[PDB]
Amino acid sequence: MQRVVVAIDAKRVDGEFMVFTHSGKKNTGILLRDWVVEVEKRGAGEILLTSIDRDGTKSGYDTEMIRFVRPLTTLPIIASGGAGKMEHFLEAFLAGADKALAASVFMRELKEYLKSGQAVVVAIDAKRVDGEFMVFTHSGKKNTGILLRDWVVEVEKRGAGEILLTSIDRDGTKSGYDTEMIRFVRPLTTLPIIASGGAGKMEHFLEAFLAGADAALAASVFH
Repeated sequence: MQRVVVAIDAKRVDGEFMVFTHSGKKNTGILLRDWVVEVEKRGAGEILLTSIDRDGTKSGYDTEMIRFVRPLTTLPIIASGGAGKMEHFLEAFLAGADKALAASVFMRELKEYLKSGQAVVVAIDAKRVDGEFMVFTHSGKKNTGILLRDWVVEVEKRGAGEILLTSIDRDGTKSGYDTEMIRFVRPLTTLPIIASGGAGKMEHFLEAFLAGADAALAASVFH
């Protein structure tokens, strides 16, 4: 509820966990240790902690990084990058992550087992295509031909605990969240929705919550 989520991407550099920007390409020179605190103090309510070392590998989550960060923050940590098997969610949860972000999918048992507070987050990226909301994969480059409407429903049916809903249309713009898309999606799913793509002012978060978002992601207005 009104959760502000901050995306932190990190990677090992000379045996240190360094924070990266620009899709994990730019070494900011800031230590993961320092940023995680600064972010909490700055007022984040959740951390999406992406391991650039694991991101798309199937080898499992970066449990080392997760354990590294756990002592440093009180915030819920969503682990990201590396998932390939259901146990990995257990593996990440054991390491201290409060949630895990499922790998790019192009779950009903774990959902039942979690009894609460811990969830699997599923990323859905969508875009306007001929006035239709379509799911895209591949950083918004590939249309899947599946309607957002249908996929949100499917995802929930298949036992996801939460949806990370990225608007390819707003992502990178700093012009505000895709409130239209948020509103389209909201009645379709009972899952918490983390809105993503578009933040540019503190006022933009308010708009997303109003549009029906439970949490709002920003990778921009911090890093």
